[PDB]
Amino acid sequence: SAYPITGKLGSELTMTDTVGQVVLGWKVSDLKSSTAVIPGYPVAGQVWEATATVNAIRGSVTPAVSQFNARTADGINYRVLWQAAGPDTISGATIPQGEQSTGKIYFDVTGPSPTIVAMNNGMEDLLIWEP
Repeated sequence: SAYPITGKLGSELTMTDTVGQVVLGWKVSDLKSSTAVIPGYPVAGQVWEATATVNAIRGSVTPAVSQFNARTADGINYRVLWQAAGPDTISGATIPQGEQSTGKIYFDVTGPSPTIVAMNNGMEDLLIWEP
C-alpha cells in the first residue's frame, strides 16, 4: 500500500478517497502535555492534547476523529480519547465542501511522551505527522 502519507506536525496533509468520493485535508499541530481535565474519564497517566483541523476539499466530510493516535518514534501508541468530554474538543459534525472544523483531541499518556500523531482506520496507517 502507498499509505501512509507522512509529513510534519504543523502541516496539512491531503488524502484522496475515491471510494467515498471525498478529498480531505487534515492539519495536526501543538501536540503537548495538557492541563485539561477530561473527564469523568478514568485517566491512568498524563493527559496530552493536539490541535486538529479537517478541511472538506471535495465533498461533505464527517471527520473520523476516533482514527487518531499519539505515538513515540519506536511505536508505542496512545489512542485518542474520542470524543468525548474534553475541553474545546473538535466537533464530530459533518461539514460541507469548502469549510473546515477545528478543535482539540486528547490522549492518556501512560508511557514515554509522544512526538507523533497518526490516523489509522483499523486496516492501516493513513496519515502521520512527525517532528
